[PDB]
Amino acid sequence: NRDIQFTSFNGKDYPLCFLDEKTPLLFQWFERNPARFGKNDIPIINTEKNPYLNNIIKAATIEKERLIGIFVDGDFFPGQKDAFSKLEYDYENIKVIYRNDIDFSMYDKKLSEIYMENISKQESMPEEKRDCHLLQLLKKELSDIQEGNDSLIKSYLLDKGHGWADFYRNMAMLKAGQLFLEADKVGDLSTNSGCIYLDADMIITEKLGGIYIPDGIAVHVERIDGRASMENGIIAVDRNNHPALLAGLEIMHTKFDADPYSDGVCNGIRKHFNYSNEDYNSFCDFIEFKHDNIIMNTSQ
Repeated sequence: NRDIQFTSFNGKDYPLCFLDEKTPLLFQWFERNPARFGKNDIPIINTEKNPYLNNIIKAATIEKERLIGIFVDGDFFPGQKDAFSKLEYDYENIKVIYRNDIDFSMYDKKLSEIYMENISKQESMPEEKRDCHLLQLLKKELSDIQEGNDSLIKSYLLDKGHGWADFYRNMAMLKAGQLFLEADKVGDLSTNSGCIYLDADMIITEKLGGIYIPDGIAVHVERIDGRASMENGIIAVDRNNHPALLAGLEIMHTKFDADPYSDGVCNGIRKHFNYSNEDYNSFCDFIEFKHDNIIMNTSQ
Protein backbone atom coordinates (compact mmCIF):
# COMPACT_ATOMS: atom_id res chain seq x y z
CA ASN A 1 0.00 0.00 0.00
CA ARG A 2 1.03 3.68 0.29
CA ASP A 3 3.96 3.46 2.71
CA ILE A 4 7.11 1.34 2.51
CA GLN A 5 7.86 -0.46 5.83
CA PHE A 6 11.23 -1.61 7.19
CA THR A 7 12.80 -4.40 9.21
CA SER A 8 16.29 -4.52 10.79
CA PHE A 9 18.98 -7.14 10.46
CA ASN A 10 22.30 -6.49 12.14
CA GLY A 11 21.10 -2.92 12.92
CA LYS A 12 20.70 -1.97 9.19
CA ASP A 13 17.09 -1.20 8.12
CA TYR A 14 15.84 -2.81 4.84
CA PRO A 15 12.76 -1.98 2.78
CA LEU A 16 9.91 -4.52 3.01
CA CYS A 17 8.26 -4.86 -0.41
CA PHE A 18 4.73 -6.10 -0.69
CA LEU A 19 3.72 -9.12 -2.84
CA ASP A 20 0.03 -8.42 -3.57
CA GLU A 21 -2.71 -11.11 -3.84
CA LYS A 22 -2.19 -11.27 -7.68
CA THR A 23 1.54 -12.26 -7.41
CA PRO A 24 1.92 -15.44 -9.54
CA LEU A 25 2.78 -18.83 -8.07
CA LEU A 26 5.27 -21.19 -9.75
CA PHE A 27 5.39 -24.99 -9.20
CA GLN A 28 7.94 -27.22 -10.99
CA TRP A 29 7.80 -30.78 -12.36
CA PHE A 30 11.04 -32.07 -14.02
CA GLU A 31 10.35 -35.72 -14.81
CA ARG A 32 12.94 -38.36 -15.50
CA ASN A 33 10.61 -41.23 -16.17
CA PRO A 34 7.58 -40.06 -18.10
CA ALA A 35 7.10 -43.73 -19.07
CA ARG A 36 5.81 -44.33 -15.48
CA PHE A 37 2.57 -42.42 -16.30
CA GLY A 38 -0.32 -43.52 -18.54
CA LYS A 39 0.29 -42.31 -22.13
CA ASN A 40 -2.54 -39.70 -21.91
CA ASP A 41 -2.26 -38.89 -18.17
CA ILE A 42 -0.95 -35.70 -16.56
CA PRO A 43 2.64 -36.78 -15.92
CA ILE A 44 2.90 -35.58 -12.31
CA ILE A 45 2.82 -37.91 -9.33
CA ASN A 46 -0.63 -37.82 -7.72
CA THR A 47 -1.07 -40.46 -4.97
CA GLU A 48 -2.64 -40.29 -1.45
CA LYS A 49 0.84 -39.98 0.24
CA ASN A 50 2.19 -37.77 -2.63
CA PRO A 51 -0.78 -35.73 -3.95
CA TYR A 52 1.38 -33.18 -5.86
CA LEU A 53 -1.00 -32.47 -8.78
CA ASN A 54 -3.88 -32.19 -6.24
CA ASN A 55 -1.71 -29.68 -4.23
CA ILE A 56 -1.25 -27.63 -7.46
CA ILE A 57 -4.99 -27.81 -8.37
CA LYS A 58 -5.85 -26.78 -4.74
CA ALA A 59 -3.62 -23.66 -4.93
CA ALA A 60 -5.23 -22.77 -8.32
CA THR A 61 -8.77 -23.35 -6.93
CA ILE A 62 -8.00 -21.26 -3.76
CA GLU A 63 -6.08 -18.44 -5.52
CA LYS A 64 -8.52 -17.77 -8.41
CA GLU A 65 -6.95 -14.36 -9.13
CA ARG A 66 -3.35 -15.60 -9.35
CA LEU A 67 -1.56 -17.12 -12.31
CA ILE A 68 -0.32 -20.65 -11.36
CA GLY A 69 2.73 -21.80 -13.37
CA ILE A 70 3.85 -25.42 -13.81
CA PHE A 71 7.47 -25.26 -15.09
CA VAL A 72 8.04 -28.71 -16.64
CA ASP A 73 10.85 -30.61 -18.39
CA GLY A 74 11.51 -34.23 -19.44
CA ASP A 75 10.77 -36.35 -22.55
CA PHE A 76 6.92 -36.42 -22.12
CA PHE A 77 4.84 -38.64 -24.46
CA PRO A 78 2.74 -36.53 -26.88
CA GLY A 79 -0.52 -37.68 -25.18
CA GLN A 80 0.86 -36.43 -21.79
CA LYS A 81 1.42 -32.95 -23.36
CA ASP A 82 -2.23 -33.32 -24.54
CA ALA A 83 -3.22 -34.03 -20.87
CA PHE A 84 -1.29 -30.83 -19.84
CA SER A 85 -3.18 -28.79 -22.50
CA LYS A 86 -6.47 -30.15 -21.09
CA LEU A 87 -5.42 -29.07 -17.55
CA GLU A 88 -4.84 -25.50 -18.86
CA TYR A 89 -8.30 -25.63 -20.52
CA ASP A 90 -10.01 -27.02 -17.35
CA TYR A 91 -8.30 -24.49 -14.97
CA GLU A 92 -7.81 -21.18 -16.80
CA ASN A 93 -5.30 -19.81 -14.24
CA ILE A 94 -3.01 -22.91 -14.57
CA LYS A 95 -0.29 -22.26 -17.18
CA VAL A 96 2.08 -25.09 -18.27
CA ILE A 97 5.54 -23.77 -19.31
CA TYR A 98 8.03 -26.15 -21.00
CA ARG A 99 11.71 -25.41 -20.23
CA ASN A 100 12.30 -26.13 -23.94
CA ASP A 101 10.13 -23.08 -24.90
CA ILE A 102 12.20 -20.62 -22.77
CA ASP A 103 15.51 -19.00 -23.74
CA PHE A 104 18.00 -19.13 -20.79
CA SER A 105 21.06 -17.90 -22.87
CA MET A 106 21.22 -14.51 -21.03
CA TYR A 107 22.40 -16.48 -17.94
CA ASP A 108 24.88 -18.83 -19.70
CA LYS A 109 28.66 -19.18 -19.39
CA LYS A 110 31.13 -21.35 -21.33
CA LEU A 111 32.35 -24.38 -19.29
CA SER A 112 35.86 -23.54 -20.73
CA GLU A 113 35.66 -20.07 -19.07
CA ILE A 114 34.65 -21.46 -15.60
CA TYR A 115 37.27 -24.26 -15.82
CA MET A 116 40.12 -21.90 -16.87
CA GLU A 117 39.31 -19.15 -14.28
CA ASN A 118 39.32 -21.93 -11.60
CA ILE A 119 42.64 -23.35 -12.89
CA SER A 120 44.14 -19.79 -12.90
CA LYS A 121 42.58 -19.23 -9.43
CA GLN A 122 44.30 -22.39 -8.06
CA GLU A 123 47.47 -22.54 -10.22
CA SER A 124 48.14 -18.98 -9.05
CA MET A 125 47.15 -20.00 -5.47
CA PRO A 126 50.01 -18.82 -3.24
CA GLU A 127 51.30 -22.09 -1.78
CA GLU A 128 50.28 -25.72 -2.15
CA LYS A 129 46.90 -24.91 -0.61
CA ARG A 130 45.76 -26.21 -4.00
CA ASP A 131 43.22 -29.00 -4.28
CA CYS A 132 45.62 -31.26 -6.31
CA HIS A 133 42.65 -33.35 -7.61
CA LEU A 134 40.31 -30.41 -8.49
CA LEU A 135 43.25 -28.85 -10.45
CA GLN A 136 43.79 -32.23 -12.20
CA LEU A 137 40.07 -32.87 -12.97
CA LEU A 138 39.56 -29.25 -14.22
CA LYS A 139 42.38 -29.57 -16.80
CA LYS A 140 40.95 -32.89 -18.17
CA GLU A 141 37.33 -31.61 -18.27
CA LEU A 142 38.62 -28.48 -20.08
CA SER A 143 39.96 -30.93 -22.72
CA ASP A 144 36.83 -33.12 -23.23
CA ILE A 145 34.56 -30.22 -24.38
CA GLN A 146 32.36 -30.94 -27.46
CA GLU A 147 31.63 -28.14 -30.02
CA GLY A 148 27.99 -27.36 -29.05
CA ASN A 149 28.46 -28.58 -25.44
CA ASP A 150 30.52 -25.69 -23.94
CA SER A 151 27.41 -24.48 -22.02
CA LEU A 152 26.82 -24.33 -18.22
CA ILE A 153 23.05 -24.51 -18.97
CA LYS A 154 23.33 -27.56 -21.30
CA SER A 155 25.57 -29.35 -18.69
CA TYR A 156 22.70 -29.16 -16.13
CA LEU A 157 20.39 -30.87 -18.72
CA LEU A 158 22.67 -33.96 -18.17
CA ASP A 159 22.82 -33.51 -14.35
CA LYS A 160 22.00 -36.92 -12.75
CA GLY A 161 20.53 -35.55 -9.46
CA HIS A 162 18.50 -32.60 -8.04
CA GLY A 163 20.77 -30.08 -9.92
CA TRP A 164 18.72 -30.37 -13.17
CA ALA A 165 15.51 -29.03 -11.49
CA ASP A 166 17.20 -26.61 -9.00
CA PHE A 167 19.45 -24.77 -11.52
CA TYR A 168 16.56 -24.22 -13.98
CA ARG A 169 14.25 -23.21 -11.08
CA ASN A 170 16.77 -20.47 -10.08
CA MET A 171 16.73 -19.13 -13.68
CA ALA A 172 12.92 -19.46 -13.93
CA MET A 173 12.96 -17.37 -10.71
CA LEU A 174 15.47 -14.88 -12.24
CA LYS A 175 12.73 -14.46 -14.93
CA ALA A 176 9.96 -14.46 -12.25
CA GLY A 177 6.70 -12.86 -13.61
CA GLN A 178 8.43 -12.38 -17.00
CA LEU A 179 8.39 -16.23 -17.29
CA PHE A 180 4.58 -16.03 -18.00
CA LEU A 181 5.17 -13.13 -20.45
CA GLU A 182 7.93 -15.11 -22.20
CA ALA A 183 5.66 -18.21 -22.56
CA ASP A 184 2.64 -16.09 -23.82
CA LYS A 185 0.62 -17.37 -20.82
CA VAL A 186 -0.61 -14.01 -19.42
CA GLY A 187 -4.35 -13.15 -19.39
CA ASP A 188 0.51 -8.54 -15.45
CA LEU A 189 3.00 -5.61 -15.29
CA SER A 190 6.33 -4.11 -16.49
CA THR A 191 6.96 -3.33 -12.82
CA ASN A 192 4.95 -5.99 -10.88
CA SER A 193 7.18 -8.89 -12.05
CA GLY A 194 7.30 -10.79 -8.72
CA CYS A 195 6.69 -14.54 -8.32
CA ILE A 196 6.47 -17.10 -5.46
CA TYR A 197 8.09 -20.52 -6.13
CA LEU A 198 6.44 -23.41 -4.20
CA ASP A 199 7.49 -27.09 -4.10
CA ALA A 200 4.55 -29.35 -5.08
CA ASP A 201 4.34 -30.84 -1.51
CA MET A 202 3.31 -27.39 -0.12
CA ILE A 203 -0.51 -27.12 0.41
CA ILE A 204 -2.27 -23.76 0.47
CA THR A 205 -5.08 -24.37 3.03
CA GLU A 206 -6.69 -20.94 2.37
CA LYS A 207 -6.04 -17.55 0.75
CA LEU A 208 -2.46 -16.26 1.08
CA GLY A 209 -3.22 -12.54 1.34
CA GLY A 210 -0.56 -9.86 0.84
CA ILE A 211 3.00 -10.76 1.96
CA TYR A 212 5.97 -8.61 3.05
CA ILE A 213 9.45 -9.98 2.20
CA PRO A 214 12.72 -8.17 2.96
CA ASP A 215 14.54 -6.25 0.16
CA GLY A 216 12.29 -8.22 -2.21
CA ILE A 217 13.35 -11.84 -1.40
CA ALA A 218 12.40 -14.54 1.15
CA VAL A 219 12.95 -18.32 1.42
CA HIS A 220 11.54 -21.42 3.12
CA VAL A 221 13.03 -21.79 6.59
CA GLU A 222 12.71 -25.04 8.45
CA ARG A 223 13.15 -25.38 12.18
CA ILE A 224 13.90 -28.62 13.98
CA ASP A 225 14.43 -28.54 17.74
CA GLY A 226 15.23 -24.86 17.66
CA ARG A 227 17.74 -24.91 14.82
CA ALA A 228 16.81 -23.04 11.66
CA SER A 229 17.86 -23.77 8.06
CA MET A 230 17.05 -22.10 4.76
CA GLU A 231 15.27 -24.57 2.40
CA ASN A 232 14.45 -24.69 -1.37
CA GLY A 233 10.67 -25.29 -1.01
CA ILE A 234 9.66 -21.60 -1.10
CA ILE A 235 11.35 -18.71 -2.99
CA ALA A 236 9.51 -15.33 -3.14
CA VAL A 237 10.99 -12.52 -5.30
CA ASP A 238 9.96 -8.83 -5.71
CA ARG A 239 10.94 -8.74 -9.35
CA ASN A 240 12.91 -10.26 -12.23
CA ASN A 241 16.73 -10.50 -11.98
CA HIS A 242 16.48 -9.93 -8.20
CA PRO A 243 20.06 -9.10 -7.06
CA ALA A 244 20.23 -12.02 -4.52
CA LEU A 245 19.56 -14.63 -7.26
CA LEU A 246 22.06 -12.82 -9.53
CA ALA A 247 24.61 -13.02 -6.67
CA GLY A 248 23.68 -16.76 -6.58
CA LEU A 249 24.10 -16.98 -10.39
CA GLU A 250 27.47 -15.17 -10.06
CA ILE A 251 28.71 -17.95 -7.69
CA MET A 252 27.36 -20.58 -10.16
CA HIS A 253 29.46 -18.77 -12.86
CA THR A 254 32.71 -18.70 -10.75
CA LYS A 255 32.76 -21.65 -8.24
CA PHE A 256 33.36 -24.90 -10.22
CA ASP A 257 30.78 -27.59 -9.29
CA ALA A 258 28.85 -24.93 -7.29
CA ASP A 259 25.66 -26.34 -5.71
CA PRO A 260 22.61 -24.69 -7.35
CA TYR A 261 20.75 -24.91 -3.99
CA SER A 262 23.39 -23.88 -1.38
CA ASP A 263 25.37 -21.57 -3.75
CA GLY A 264 22.66 -20.52 -6.28
CA VAL A 265 20.13 -19.51 -3.56
CA CYS A 266 21.48 -19.61 0.06
CA ASN A 267 25.04 -18.26 -0.53
CA GLY A 268 23.63 -15.72 -3.06
CA ILE A 269 21.07 -14.40 -0.57
CA ARG A 270 23.89 -14.39 2.07
CA LYS A 271 26.17 -12.24 -0.13
CA HIS A 272 23.31 -9.86 -1.06
CA PHE A 273 22.79 -9.10 2.68
CA ASN A 274 26.54 -9.32 3.47
CA TYR A 275 26.12 -11.87 6.26
CA SER A 276 29.04 -13.60 8.00
CA ASN A 277 29.95 -14.58 12.46
CA GLU A 278 26.38 -13.54 13.22
CA ASP A 279 23.59 -16.01 14.07
CA TYR A 280 22.39 -18.19 11.17
CA ASN A 281 19.22 -18.49 13.29
CA SER A 282 18.55 -14.70 13.55
CA PHE A 283 19.28 -14.37 9.77
CA CYS A 284 16.87 -17.32 9.10
CA ASP A 285 13.96 -15.54 10.97
CA PHE A 286 14.81 -12.43 8.90
CA ILE A 287 14.87 -14.10 5.41
CA GLU A 288 12.01 -16.59 6.24
CA PHE A 289 8.95 -16.51 3.94
CA LYS A 290 5.98 -15.73 6.26
CA HIS A 291 2.73 -17.47 5.16
CA ASP A 292 1.17 -19.76 7.86
CA ASN A 293 -1.13 -20.99 5.02
CA ILE A 294 1.32 -23.49 3.40
CA ILE A 295 1.63 -26.92 5.13
CA MET A 296 3.24 -30.10 3.69
CA ASN A 297 1.53 -33.50 3.03
CA THR A 298 3.14 -34.77 6.28
CA SER A 299 0.96 -32.80 8.76
CA GLN A 300 -2.23 -33.59 10.79
